[PDB]
Amino acid sequence: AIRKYKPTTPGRRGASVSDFAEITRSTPEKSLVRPLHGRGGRNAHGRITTRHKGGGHKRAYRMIDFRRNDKDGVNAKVAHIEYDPNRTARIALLHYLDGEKRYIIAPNGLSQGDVVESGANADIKPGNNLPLRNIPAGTLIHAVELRPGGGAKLARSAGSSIQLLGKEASYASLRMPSGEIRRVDVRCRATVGEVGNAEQANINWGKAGRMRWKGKRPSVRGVVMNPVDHPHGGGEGKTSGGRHPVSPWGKPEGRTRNANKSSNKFIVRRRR
RNA sequence: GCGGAGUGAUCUACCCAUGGCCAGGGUGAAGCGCGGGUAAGACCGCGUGGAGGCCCGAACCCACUUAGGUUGAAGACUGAG
RNA sequence: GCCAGGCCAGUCCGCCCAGGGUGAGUCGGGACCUAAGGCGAGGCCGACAGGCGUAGUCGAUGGACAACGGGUUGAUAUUCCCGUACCCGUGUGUGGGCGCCCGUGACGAAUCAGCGGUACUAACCACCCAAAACCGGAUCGAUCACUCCCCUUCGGGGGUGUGGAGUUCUGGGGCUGCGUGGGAACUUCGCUGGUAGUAGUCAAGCGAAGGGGUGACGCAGGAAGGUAGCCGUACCAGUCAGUGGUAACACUGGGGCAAGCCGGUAGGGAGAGCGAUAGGCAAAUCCGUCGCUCACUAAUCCUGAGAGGUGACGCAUAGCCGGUUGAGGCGAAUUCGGUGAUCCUCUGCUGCCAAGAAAAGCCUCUAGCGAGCACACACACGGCCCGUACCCCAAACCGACACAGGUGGUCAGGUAGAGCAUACCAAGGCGUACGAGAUAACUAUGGUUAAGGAACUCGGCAAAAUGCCCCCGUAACUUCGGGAGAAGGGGGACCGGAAUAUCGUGAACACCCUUGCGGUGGGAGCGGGAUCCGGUCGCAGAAACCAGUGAGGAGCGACUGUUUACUAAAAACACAGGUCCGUGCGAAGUCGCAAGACGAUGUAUACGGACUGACGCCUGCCCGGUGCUGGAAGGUUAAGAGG
RNA sequence: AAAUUCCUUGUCGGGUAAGUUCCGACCUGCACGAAUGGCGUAACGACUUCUCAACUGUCUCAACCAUAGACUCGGCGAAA
RNA sequence: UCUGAUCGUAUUGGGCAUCUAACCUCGAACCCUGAAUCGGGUUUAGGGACAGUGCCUGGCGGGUAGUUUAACUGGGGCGGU
RNA sequence: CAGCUUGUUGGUGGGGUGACGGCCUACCAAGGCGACGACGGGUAGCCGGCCUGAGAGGGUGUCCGGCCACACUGGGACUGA
RNA sequence: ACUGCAGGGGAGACUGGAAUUCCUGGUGUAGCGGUGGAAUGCGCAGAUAUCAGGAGGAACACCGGUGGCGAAGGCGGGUCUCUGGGCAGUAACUGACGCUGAGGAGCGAAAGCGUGGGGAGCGAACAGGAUUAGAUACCCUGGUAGUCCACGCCGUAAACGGUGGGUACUAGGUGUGGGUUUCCUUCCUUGGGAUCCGUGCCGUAGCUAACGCAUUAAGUACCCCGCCUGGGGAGUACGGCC
RNA sequence: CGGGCCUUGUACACACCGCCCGUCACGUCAUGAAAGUCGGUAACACCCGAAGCCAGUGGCCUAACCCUCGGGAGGGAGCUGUCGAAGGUGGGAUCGGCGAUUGGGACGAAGUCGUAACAAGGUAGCCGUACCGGAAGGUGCGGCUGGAUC
RNA sequence: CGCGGGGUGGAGCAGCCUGGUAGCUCGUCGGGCUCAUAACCCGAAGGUCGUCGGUUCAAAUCCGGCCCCCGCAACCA
Ligand SMILES: [Mg+2]
Ligand SMILES: [Mg+2]
Ligand SMILES: [Mg+2]
Ligand SMILES: [Mg+2]
Ligand SMILES: [Mg+2]
Ligand SMILES: [Mg+2]
Ligand SMILES: [Mg+2]
Ligand SMILES: [Mg+2]
Ligand SMILES: [Mg+2]
Ligand SMILES: [Mg+2]
Ligand SMILES: [Mg+2]
Ligand SMILES: [Mg+2]
Ligand SMILES: [Mg+2]
Ligand SMILES: [Mg+2]
Ligand SMILES: [Mg+2]
Ligand SMILES: [Mg+2]
Ligand SMILES: [Mg+2]
Ligand SMILES: [Mg+2]
Ligand SMILES: [Mg+2]
Ligand SMILES: [Mg+2]
Ligand SMILES: [Mg+2]
Ligand SMILES: [Mg+2]
Ligand SMILES: [Mg+2]
Ligand SMILES: [Mg+2]
Ligand SMILES: [Mg+2]
Ligand SMILES: [Mg+2]
Ligand SMILES: [Mg+2]
Ligand SMILES: [Mg+2]
Ligand SMILES: [Mg+2]
Ligand SMILES: [Mg+2]
Ligand SMILES: [Mg+2]
Ligand SMILES: [Mg+2]
Ligand SMILES: [Mg+2]
Ligand SMILES: [Mg+2]
Ligand SMILES: [Mg+2]
Ligand SMILES: [Mg+2]
Ligand SMILES: [Mg+2]
Ligand SMILES: [Mg+2]
Ligand SMILES: [Mg+2]
Ligand SMILES: [Mg+2]
Ligand SMILES: [Mg+2]
Ligand SMILES: [Mg+2]
Ligand SMILES: [Mg+2]
Ligand SMILES: [Mg+2]
Ligand SMILES: [Mg+2]
Ligand SMILES: [Mg+2]
Ligand SMILES: [Mg+2]
Ligand SMILES: [Mg+2]
Ligand SMILES: [Mg+2]
Ligand SMILES: [Mg+2]
Ligand SMILES: [Mg+2]
Ligand SMILES: [Mg+2]
Ligand SMILES: [Mg+2]
Ligand SMILES: [Mg+2]
Ligand SMILES: [Mg+2]
Ligand SMILES: [Mg+2]
Ligand SMILES: [Mg+2]
Ligand SMILES: [Mg+2]
Ligand SMILES: [Mg+2]
Ligand SMILES: [Mg+2]
Ligand SMILES: [Mg+2]
Ligand SMILES: [Mg+2]
Ligand SMILES: [Mg+2]
Ligand SMILES: [Mg+2]
Ligand SMILES: [Mg+2]
Ligand SMILES: [Mg+2]
Ligand SMILES: [Mg+2]
Ligand SMILES: [Mg+2]
Ligand SMILES: [Mg+2]
Ligand SMILES: [Mg+2]
Ligand SMILES: [Mg+2]
Ligand SMILES: [Mg+2]
Ligand SMILES: [Mg+2]
Ligand SMILES: [Mg+2]
Ligand SMILES: [Mg+2]
Ligand SMILES: [Mg+2]
Ligand SMILES: [Mg+2]
Ligand SMILES: [Mg+2]
Ligand SMILES: [Mg+2]
Ligand SMILES: [Mg+2]
Ligand SMILES: [Mg+2]
Ligand SMILES: [Mg+2]
Ligand SMILES: [Mg+2]
Ligand SMILES: [Mg+2]
Ligand SMILES: [Mg+2]
Ligand SMILES: [Mg+2]
Ligand SMILES: [Mg+2]
Ligand SMILES: [Mg+2]
Ligand SMILES: [Mg+2]
Ligand SMILES: [Mg+2]
Ligand SMILES: [Mg+2]
Ligand SMILES: [Mg+2]
Ligand SMILES: [Mg+2]
Ligand SMILES: [Mg+2]
Ligand SMILES: [Mg+2]
Ligand SMILES: [Mg+2]
Ligand SMILES: [Mg+2]
Ligand SMILES: [Mg+2]
Ligand SMILES: [Mg+2]
Ligand SMILES: [Mg+2]
Ligand SMILES: [Mg+2]
Ligand SMILES: [Mg+2]
Ligand SMILES: [Mg+2]
Ligand SMILES: [Mg+2]
Ligand SMILES: [Mg+2]
Ligand SMILES: [Mg+2]
Ligand SMILES: [Mg+2]
Ligand SMILES: [Mg+2]
Ligand SMILES: [Mg+2]
Ligand SMILES: [Mg+2]
Ligand SMILES: [Mg+2]
Ligand SMILES: [Mg+2]
Ligand SMILES: [Mg+2]
Ligand SMILES: [Mg+2]
Ligand SMILES: [Mg+2]
Ligand SMILES: [Mg+2]
Ligand SMILES: [Mg+2]
Ligand SMILES: [Mg+2]
Ligand SMILES: [Mg+2]
Ligand SMILES: [Mg+2]
Ligand SMILES: [Mg+2]
Ligand SMILES: [Mg+2]
Ligand SMILES: [Mg+2]
Ligand SMILES: [Mg+2]
Ligand SMILES: [Mg+2]
Ligand SMILES: [Mg+2]
Ligand SMILES: [Mg+2]
Ligand SMILES: [Mg+2]
Ligand SMILES: [Mg+2]
Ligand SMILES: [Mg+2]
Ligand SMILES: [Mg+2]
Ligand SMILES: [Mg+2]
Ligand SMILES: [Mg+2]
Ligand SMILES: [Mg+2]
Ligand SMILES: [Mg+2]
Ligand SMILES: [Mg+2]
Ligand SMILES: [Mg+2]
Ligand SMILES: [Mg+2]
Ligand SMILES: [Mg+2]
Ligand SMILES: [Mg+2]
Ligand SMILES: [Mg+2]
Ligand SMILES: [Mg+2]
Ligand SMILES: [Mg+2]
Ligand SMILES: [Mg+2]
Ligand SMILES: [Mg+2]
Repeated sequence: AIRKYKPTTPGRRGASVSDFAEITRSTPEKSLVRPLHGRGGRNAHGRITTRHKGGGHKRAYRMIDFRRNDKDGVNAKVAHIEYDPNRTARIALLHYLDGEKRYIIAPNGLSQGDVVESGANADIKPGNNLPLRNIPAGTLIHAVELRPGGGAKLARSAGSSIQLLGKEASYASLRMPSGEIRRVDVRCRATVGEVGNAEQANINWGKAGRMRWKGKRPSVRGVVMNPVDHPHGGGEGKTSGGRHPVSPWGKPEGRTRNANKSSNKFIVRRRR
């Protein structure tokens, strides 16, 4: 699934790339495409709020359907598996029997041509979308909602899944990819299966220019700055920072979650 | 030098949208064909193909060395590399 | 014009004075469209000042949209004039065509009477249970009343059999009900006659709200087919350049012309009918989706460079006449090849990953409007605002200067050459603003140098050297790609011959045919390249200009990259790779008092921060100190409560 | 004995006619040391450093030629 | 009768649990709306007297700010005073 | 010591020799040798014989006899049966 | 070839329960743990113990053996899917198609290596305690890689029967696994006999230096292959291949 | 503590007051690596190329043969060309010697440190592998009996 | 050179600013245990407290002077 380049140049020695063997129809669906423009990590004030962003190839947004609420009982057929520059997972184009086109995140094992169902009366097969009440415990799911009707938020990256632990009264227990136990309403929805393209994390980008294409600008270590620029700056030779490590704005390392956040009631165990 | 209120990104730093430009040579990746090899394979030899922060080299962009300039042709340049 | 300016002078001038000079339906912009971004009705937020933003409206560097060739002035010309085109709108005629009322064809319901659903379901049936109650068996316990038996301190145990409230298991009736499915009607449904072909609808044209399609998009790489251009050439018109030859093809010049329209080639691209319809907020014959029949190699349609015709009975031109050297008049031939694009077919094709605007415009669908419309020809008209002179790699711009600096795009000839390098030239420009002399030292910029050859110097700094095409040949080491143009060598000019198809490109005259912009053979003329053999010349054949020095051992950084504009380009920064910490989602983090924003139209294989810095082998011990993470037994500790 | 070693031109070997630099070692580490990473490493470098071939006015040791100044004449005509 | 432990009313305080109606929701639908991912209102789905905010109060706080950091001295620094 | 070979392997026409022959040459074809050890490295004149041994074997090549090679080192031809 | 037969032979997918550890909650109070004896350690902030619920990984008690299958290494929770070999019977078919096998290729315990995941228990390294003259150990308390999974590499073991493969022949006795088979066919006995293929013990001839082997040869013979030539140096250096 | 009988293991027989392993220190011998350095051998590519054969040319010389008496034929000297030994240049291959320093090996006396193996050798031992440790070795995983147990 | 720390039994270390009494481990000697040696056990012994010169009734101790040893600094041109 990962193809390795031959060491023809210094910049392709250890590099690797997807084989793109799951991809059909290398062009997108014209009516589901909206424009994007880069922002260079600049907010509404025009200032850099996120460093190390900018440059990179031009992209077009593809409308992914994260609700899957209005087509319960209407079946769909997978037409194409396509490339998507906005996420690590591939996306599937669905032809609903009523004649509507939609993108969903392609699960693992959703070859072109398979049929896909939604609603409480759907089989437990990869690509089906059900309320959590209807999914048996011990099942791998993805694209889970945090609130009923809020859209899929959890387990959308490539290779991700959520393991449904159990349903007690009106709450389901989930083990999320980070490994922490959360509790959600059983009226939330999820798609059955694991997100595909699970091998993409083994890609070795060979050179700096390849990351510039994906839109990351170079990152300067704070220890080779001047004291005016970073708390780690200064020194005659090279140093380790003359103090305990801190952020560029002087914040020390440590937990940054709000201690009295309103969602603590839904967190069973913090990640390890 | 300190404070208050304003002016500046037509220079320069970075970013955003939209256009344009890069003579001529060389090398020969993946893939794909053919033949060999086998039970099938790996693998091998040829073709095709034209990859690459690839090579030599004008425009173009730089500024490493040296000589000249140093009340300059020029408040940072010229010649030769 | 000449007293300032111009680095001298000046009769000249980008200087000074007066007058004149810029002509657009089509060029570049607006009146058309939107991108990043700006402003922003209400709005939200903010003590005030104000911040941000929705609807909206601006905003090209992009999209859409109609003109070419010649002539003319001292100064403008795709603008004026001539010839020939194209685009939008207006009016008036002529002609046929389709419409409404009319009429007219197509479609076409609706009420009330005949059966099942047994759909509905009072009851009923099948099933299990409380199978209620109750009749009543067995199991357990220290109660317990009767009778058989016993000790005593006189109150009860045991032998306790029976039952009593009896625990439990559990036998039968299982009425009454639970539940399911069959399951009475009226009530909902459909069929036939049936209101009746009745009500009603549709059938000119426009539709711009709204739906849909298109518009609509990356980078790299060619090939094939063409054309511009360029070089020859039939043919035409001329020359004798006072030199040894040269009298006509020996030499010189010409050997032309657009948009538009016609045309449909090379090359590309495309299934069509019928039905149904949850979707495209309403609707839809459109789009989407599904199904059937046929075709599926084809036919047909679209598209499309080029060739060809017209444009052109015109314009232009070599030259010749007359010629204040100004304006004028006449004006020949114009065929066939080669080479060849950065241009065109091509918004195509192939490959790749990094996955490559929007809106208008155009087309279509219906909502709707609708009694008059659409069409052909002819004629006559309307085509608005701004720019247009001149410089524009510069003496007219940015540099205080008529300043060796800087300034985006388009075009771009010949011979040699791989080439937009380089040399010399064409078209066309220019000699640019102090000069004239003179063999001083010395400085600068170039050139040559006997013998030696780094002895110079901090240091081979600078210079010298190598350098091209073709052919042999090429090491350690290696991450198997490299190193490598390693190193080191050999050939190179001209003439003749092989050589008349030597070979390879294109392919004229002449050979068939589904007759065409067709095919096959054919090989002319015109160009390309290499070899072998023989000869000739010089000191030298890469000929001038142009054009790698190579090898070896260490250190640092893996590598390409970036940096102190103006003394530091590096061993510094970055980098792919690694590890740790944080973050469960208007997340963490950052900008903001806040709202709001970015993160991200992302979701732990993700994002932020920290350190290390390709790859290989590895990364040992210490938790005492200070941080970080967790905990809460104890000690100390604020306001508040208490008083 | 190091981009780290003061003593110090440590000592031994190699290279040179002669080597405070260079290469290989020794360990007596003033004061190396494992992600402020340790030790290596093919390729790469207008990096630093040492050696060789070729070549040369860098040098022994200079000489000559041409041009722009300098110098002379006419014009204009500053500066610290 | 320290009455230590215990009774029933008060009264209020402290946890603890539940509720919904304040309040919250960048969950959803509809309307203002003709064009609206803003805003507001209506309904619903949740959370919930918590959170957020005001006043008071303790901690932490080179993130930022204002400042201080002696003199003598056979120059100053180090030493000493 | 695992790949060696381009007059190399074969053919045709010529040349050359006392004689066949890539012995030589022009052209044509693409063969030839190799694990039964090609190519390479080490050593060595070979034999009748001699020494040993029950024999088979092992060692050896000196006197004598046969053959080969050479004549200071390398190359070349001439004269001649 | 047909018909039967036995089997932890192999691969994949799903799935079960006991137990250990941890987490949550209840009860509960001062010890637990460990040894030759102790200490380190855990706990009093509520441990060990006990009860209920949950998570997760690994190994599969009884069956179970001396027994089975596989070329060897190896193979046992269950079910399903796919798949290899063996034996017996028949004698239907082919008609010597056989054996061995230099080089070569494939498979090949464990440890180890790479990339990714997982991690209960165990446990190199490491730390503390104890013992000891010392204790880089044995014993104790912890504990990382690893052990597990996917996909590759590695190619070695006292990889052993310390016994290469094929074939024929040479007393028996006695167990056990898989068939077939008359007769005694009920003597129900699933006993006896006969025959074929395994796997053990004991024993004659024969062999052996002896120990022992002995129809499963280390006996009697034939075919092919590998290997040995005193002990060290040394399965090491150099060269090469991976 | 000592003794007796039987049985078991043994690498002991000077008979456990036995045998025996590995570092370290001193000495000797042989050998591997090493910046580099000194020799030998056989080739290869190219440059230059003597003699000589062969092939050409050959105005200079030439008795026999021919002649029309001028010469002709034929020959030679010289010259050119292929091949060509020796030599030169270059990059490799291969066989040895030395080499500061460094790795192990063997043998030495009556040196130092432990006690790994042989008995259940005092923790059964060996095999493969990995990590660790002054050293014999230890520990983990798997294996074997060439060990024990009822 | 400046500054601050040290010198105690054969060796490694306490005791010292507190002036009145020098101790611990290993070592050494003798005795046990052993065939003998280690290891183990028992009993002992051993010191001008770097020198000198001061305060003091009294100094290892307090203070100055020299001697060795160690550590930290010797900087700006
Ligand atoms: Mg702003
Ligand atoms: Mg970042
Ligand atoms: Mg960085
Ligand atoms: Mg810095
Ligand atoms: Mg700054
Ligand atoms: Mg700071
Ligand atoms: Mg710092
Ligand atoms: Mg620093
Ligand atoms: Mg430092
Ligand atoms: Mg660090
Ligand atoms: Mg100011
Ligand atoms: Mg501003
Ligand atoms: Mg190029
Ligand atoms: Mg290929
Ligand atoms: Mg490049
Ligand atoms: Mg270049
Ligand atoms: Mg430029
Ligand atoms: Mg720069
Ligand atoms: Mg200079
Ligand atoms: Mg000067
Ligand atoms: Mg310069
Ligand atoms: Mg330059
Ligand atoms: Mg004047
Ligand atoms: Mg003047
Ligand atoms: Mg307002
Ligand atoms: Mg605004
Ligand atoms: Mg806007
Ligand atoms: Mg506009
Ligand atoms: Mg524009
Ligand atoms: Mg003009
Ligand atoms: Mg006109
Ligand atoms: Mg698009
Ligand atoms: Mg072409
Ligand atoms: Mg003449
Ligand atoms: Mg002509
Ligand atoms: Mg349709
Ligand atoms: Mg035409
Ligand atoms: Mg104009
Ligand atoms: Mg003009
Ligand atoms: Mg202009
Ligand atoms: Mg100017
Ligand atoms: Mg200028
Ligand atoms: Mg040119
Ligand atoms: Mg040029
Ligand atoms: Mg010129
Ligand atoms: Mg003069
Ligand atoms: Mg010279
Ligand atoms: Mg010379
Ligand atoms: Mg030199
Ligand atoms: Mg010198
Ligand atoms: Mg000198
Ligand atoms: Mg130089
Ligand atoms: Mg030069
Ligand atoms: Mg070369
Ligand atoms: Mg090289
Ligand atoms: Mg000559
Ligand atoms: Mg070159
Ligand atoms: Mg080194
Ligand atoms: Mg150095
Ligand atoms: Mg670098
Ligand atoms: Mg490194
Ligand atoms: Mg480069
Ligand atoms: Mg600078
Ligand atoms: Mg540089
Ligand atoms: Mg510089
Ligand atoms: Mg930097
Ligand atoms: Mg936040
Ligand atoms: Mg993490
Ligand atoms: Mg960190
Ligand atoms: Mg770094
Ligand atoms: Mg990084
Ligand atoms: Mg580093
Ligand atoms: Mg570390
Ligand atoms: Mg610590
Ligand atoms: Mg700590
Ligand atoms: Mg701690
Ligand atoms: Mg804390
Ligand atoms: Mg050293
Ligand atoms: Mg150092
Ligand atoms: Mg030195
Ligand atoms: Mg030198
Ligand atoms: Mg030097
Ligand atoms: Mg050195
Ligand atoms: Mg360091
Ligand atoms: Mg570190
Ligand atoms: Mg290093
Ligand atoms: Mg660079
Ligand atoms: Mg550099
Ligand atoms: Mg003068
Ligand atoms: Mg509150
Ligand atoms: Mg509060
Ligand atoms: Mg602070
Ligand atoms: Mg401050
Ligand atoms: Mg102040
Ligand atoms: Mg002072
Ligand atoms: Mg002083
Ligand atoms: Mg030949
Ligand atoms: Mg022949
Ligand atoms: Mg010999
Ligand atoms: Mg014999
Ligand atoms: Mg000879
Ligand atoms: Mg002699
Ligand atoms: Mg000779
Ligand atoms: Mg004779
Ligand atoms: Mg002869
Ligand atoms: Mg498996
Ligand atoms: Mg656990
Ligand atoms: Mg508990
Ligand atoms: Mg418990
Ligand atoms: Mg037969
Ligand atoms: Mg075999
Ligand atoms: Mg074999
Ligand atoms: Mg294998
Ligand atoms: Mg393993
Ligand atoms: Mg592993
Ligand atoms: Mg490891
Ligand atoms: Mg792993
Ligand atoms: Mg354990
Ligand atoms: Mg342990
Ligand atoms: Mg320990
Ligand atoms: Mg073996
Ligand atoms: Mg085994
Ligand atoms: Mg063996
Ligand atoms: Mg056998
Ligand atoms: Mg046998
Ligand atoms: Mg048997
Ligand atoms: Mg024997
Ligand atoms: Mg036996
Ligand atoms: Mg035997
Ligand atoms: Mg070995
Ligand atoms: Mg080796
Ligand atoms: Mg007796
Ligand atoms: Mg014995
Ligand atoms: Mg020795
Ligand atoms: Mg050696
Ligand atoms: Mg000759
Ligand atoms: Mg040596
Ligand atoms: Mg042992
Ligand atoms: Mg022992
Ligand atoms: Mg022991
Ligand atoms: Mg033992
Ligand atoms: Mg250990
Ligand atoms: Mg072991
Ligand atoms: Mg074991
Ligand atoms: Mg300094």
